[PDB]
Amino acid sequence: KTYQCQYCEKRFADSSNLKTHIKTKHSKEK
Ligand SMILES: [Zn+2]
Repeated sequence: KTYQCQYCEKRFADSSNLKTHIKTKHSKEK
């Protein structure tokens, strides 16, 4: 129905939001 992350516990509304999320919060801890 919805998509979620596997690194942290955040949710997204499409697999587009998620696609960016990762290099926002999981950008090599920087
Ligand atoms: Zn995450």
